[PDB]
Amino acid sequence: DSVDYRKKGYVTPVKNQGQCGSCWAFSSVGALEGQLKKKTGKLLNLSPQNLVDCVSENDGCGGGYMTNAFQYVQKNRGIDSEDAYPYVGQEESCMYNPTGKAAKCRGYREIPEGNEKALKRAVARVGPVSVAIDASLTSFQFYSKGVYYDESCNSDNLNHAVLAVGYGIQKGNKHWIIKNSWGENWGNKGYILMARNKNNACGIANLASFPKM
Ligand SMILES: *C(#N)N([C])[N]C(=O)OC([C])([C])[C]
Repeated sequence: DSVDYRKKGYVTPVKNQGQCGSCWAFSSVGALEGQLKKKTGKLLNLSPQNLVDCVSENDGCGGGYMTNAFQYVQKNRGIDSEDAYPYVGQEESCMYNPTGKAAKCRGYREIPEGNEKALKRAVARVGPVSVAIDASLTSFQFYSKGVYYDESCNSDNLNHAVLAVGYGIQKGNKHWIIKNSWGENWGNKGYILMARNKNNACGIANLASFPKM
């Protein structure tokens, strides 16, 4: 009962959003990229700047929703690749070019709020899913190994978007395999295993969605 899309070729390298609040842009590209591998047999790095700069419904470097982002790609008839529209770290004039198009999107599906069971099915039958979490605890910052669980995690204090690229079981503790966007040094090679089926810890299942490519 398990999957790690990292061995599946469903996930690109770990990126570093730096000092821009565009975690939501990385989250969405991950999902789009997982769905690209899924459909065509290969992937590439998609463009979060394109999202930072062009998702008007989002707040650029000041936060945003991946739902808005999936919808943008669809309405926009695509999104660029990393090469065509490169991450710069700050919000700028939308510079989208149809020549860079490297993924399409034709809608999205939100997971019923808080239903971890359903998120486990979407990860299984769909792929890497976009989720959001409380990442404000210190324990999270210094996360290194093992299965992250902290009692002060507030599922009502959502403040960071990430990516669920799998789920498994370690030494008897169930887990979500989470790709973050703080660089590959952060956590464990840029990843953190976050408790699963533990009362929706950190709100892992409160804001989960995915694109329909
Ligand atoms: C990232 N980085 N941003 C700032 N966080 C974020 O957008 O969190 C919500 C709004 C919950 C998606």
